[PDB]
Amino acid sequence: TGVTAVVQKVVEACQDESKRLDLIEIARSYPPNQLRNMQRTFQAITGTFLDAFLKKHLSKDFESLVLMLYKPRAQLLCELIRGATKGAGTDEKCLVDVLLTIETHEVREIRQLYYQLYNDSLGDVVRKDCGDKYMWAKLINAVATGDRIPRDTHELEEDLVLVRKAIETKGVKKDEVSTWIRIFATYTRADFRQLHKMYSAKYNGDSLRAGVEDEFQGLDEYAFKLAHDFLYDPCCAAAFSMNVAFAGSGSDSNRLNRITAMHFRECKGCKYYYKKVYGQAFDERCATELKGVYGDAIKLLWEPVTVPLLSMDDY
Ligand SMILES: [Mg+2]
Repeated sequence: TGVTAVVQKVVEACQDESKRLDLIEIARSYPPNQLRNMQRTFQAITGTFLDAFLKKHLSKDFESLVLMLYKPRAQLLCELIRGATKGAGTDEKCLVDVLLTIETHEVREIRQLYYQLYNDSLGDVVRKDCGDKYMWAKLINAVATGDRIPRDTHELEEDLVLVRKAIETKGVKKDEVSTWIRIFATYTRADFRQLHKMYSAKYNGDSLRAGVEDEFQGLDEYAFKLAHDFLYDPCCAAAFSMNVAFAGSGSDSNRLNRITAMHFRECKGCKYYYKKVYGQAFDERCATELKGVYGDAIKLLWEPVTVPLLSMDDY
């Protein structure tokens, strides 16, 4: 039903703790543009801005999640890139998570919106935020400014030999930087999946992904694994990033929030791939790592929607 009912449901969800997950049900039930229109009309209807309302009632982690959900992906990605320098350091992890998981069809609208919102170029902003020293920064710069274009069996055969050589040498040699960056930053999904298969066919079952582990450590290693998994299959990349956010003693809520908010609408296989890859059900890991409404929110967002979306305009 219509905007009135949705705004009332939002208000009742903040005022009654048993209704908190209604905020998530709303995120999962309407197209992002309609949720954006709702949030943009919420202050005009109620007298109070949405975030102000949410902060009175919700935990920081849960309100932070909700505030990423009521907008299209392009808007969310621009705000996350901008916010990566809200401190006076750079959130490198956030920039890597974002720049490496943008589909080709989305790139132009995002670059345009970024300039439109903040009147700087996204490429310039990324280059300024990250420099060009580290492999992860070289990789995201090449993605931020570049394009992914098709190739023939011929170039893939040559690159196979080059990437095997890079994998085989200790350290990232001078002449190898070009190899890593060209493949991971400029291949299409189709060609990347072909190269992946050709590699294991040529090298007795060895994998490209295992090679990344050989060559890189720390954030380099995460960034190259993330680009690999995204190019191979986005639900793989989503499962991998969520598994990393859970790693160690506690968990990274800000990363759990953005990975979930950036990807939950596109990636229906995440929980399934998670279980396949890690051997533990996503919800079971969630149950150990997270508690209360915030935990249930993350599990619920990642649950594949199986019915058609509502329309707020259908009134
Ligand atoms: Mg090497």
